Amino acid sequence: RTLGEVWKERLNQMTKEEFTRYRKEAIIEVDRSAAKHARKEGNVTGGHPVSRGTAKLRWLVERRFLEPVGKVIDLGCGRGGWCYYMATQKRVQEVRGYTKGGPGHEEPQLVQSYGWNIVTMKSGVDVFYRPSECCDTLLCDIGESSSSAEVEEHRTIRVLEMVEDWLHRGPREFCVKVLCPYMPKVIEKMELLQRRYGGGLVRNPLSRNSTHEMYWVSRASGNVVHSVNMTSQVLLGRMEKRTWKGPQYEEDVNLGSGTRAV
Ligand SMILES: Nc1ncnc2c1ncn2[C@@H]1O[C@H](CSCC[C@H](N)C(=O)O)[C@@H](O)[C@H]1O
Repeated sequence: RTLGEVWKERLNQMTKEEFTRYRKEAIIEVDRSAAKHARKEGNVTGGHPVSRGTAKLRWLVERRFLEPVGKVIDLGCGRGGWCYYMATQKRVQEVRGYTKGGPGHEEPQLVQSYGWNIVTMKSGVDVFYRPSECCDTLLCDIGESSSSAEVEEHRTIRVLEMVEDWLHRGPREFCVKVLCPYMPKVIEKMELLQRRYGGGLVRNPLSRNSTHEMYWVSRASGNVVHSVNMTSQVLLGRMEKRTWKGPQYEEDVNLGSGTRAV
């Protein structure tokens, strides 16, 4: 049994109240309050991000785990927090996103933060059937969670196979969400995917403890197994913390407004 597995066995035996407590413990969280009430007054020029997403992506680019350049393609962009954010990046001159859409899933939200003009979001597109395009930096935040790990291991290997095909950039940029990185199939796939496209797994501190996801980013490295086991330790440790502090709230990002020339 991998340490990630005991982590799932444990998680699933918790209660609603202990569950809801565990997930947001000691993690970093942004204050959505402002954006929430900006949406109501129909304020699409406040510079407010459309989701908790953008903030997650920023934390990553800001540590230099990647450097978004040229045409940007986003897989499963939902509201568009990764797209609106990229449109505020120096070397990015076009953002394109694709999402499921339809009942149950989100629909891209059209706002006017800094650079919106450069982004095009198309909904009603199931990425697992869509043939590949050319992009300088690719992104993907897909991974439908389940109470079963065998199931996560699959939905992941699928995504990974869906990604490797879009991977025909050059010494390019990418950030891809890995739903279940602890099951052997995903570790064998990663190990190999690493040998071809470099990069590495990264646990994003903005994630909730109720998920073992990690981000394979082009500008990172490190023995995969090692990378995923360290995290498991963390998630396992946050369950037995005698003293419980809630989540730490950092300020939510502000993209600005207006358009970017030409
Ligand atoms: N096959 C598929 N194709 C496209 N999007 C998919 C998909 N399966 C799941 N998704 C999408 O996965 C998204 C994960 S949420 C990602 C949120 C995004 N970074 C933001 O900032 O808003 C959901 O919005 C869902 O619609």
